[PDB]
Amino acid sequence: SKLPPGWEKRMSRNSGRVYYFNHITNASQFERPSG
Repeated sequence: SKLPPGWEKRMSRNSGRVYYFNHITNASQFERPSG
C-alpha cells in the first residue's frame, strides 16, 4: 500500500484486480493516482 492522503487502496477478489476509490471525488480509476 502506497497511496496519497484521501485515496483508499482496495482489492477485487474473484478476478484478482486492483482498483482505487476516492472518497473525496467518488472517482474510480485503474492506475496510480497522482496529485
